[PDB]
Amino acid sequence: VKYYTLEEIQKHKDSKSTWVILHHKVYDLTKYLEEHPGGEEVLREQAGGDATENFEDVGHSTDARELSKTYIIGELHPDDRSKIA
Ligand code: HEM
Repeated sequence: VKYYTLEEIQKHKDSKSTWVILHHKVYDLTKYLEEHPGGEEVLREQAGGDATENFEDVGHSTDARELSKTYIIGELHPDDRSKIA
């Protein structure tokens, strides 16, 4: 797997590179950023951030499962990820 620093998602909080920490796994939905039927902001607004709950809360359908996976590159340092815990 590919472990990215929390610094990434951050700098990657723009359209160019839209990342979102999902279940200890960043989702490069850059291409599917404006394609998102829900909203392009809901993603960006909290892209680099953590939209895990904001992603699971909405309850993504299988259709997403395929995409999400397809739009997977790797996870972010889970060391700084558990900064809350
Ligand atoms: C890997 C990237 C993502 C994919 C492939 C994806 C895919 C989808 C798909 C197919 C829908 C179907 C309907 C549903 O799930 O209820 C959806 C809905 C939704 N997604 Fe995502 N999603 C992604 C990331 C996100 C993120 C990061 C957020 C939040 C920040 C988000 C928020 C939502 C919301 C709120 C809905 C339904 C809202 C509505 O249609 O008004 N999604 N997503």
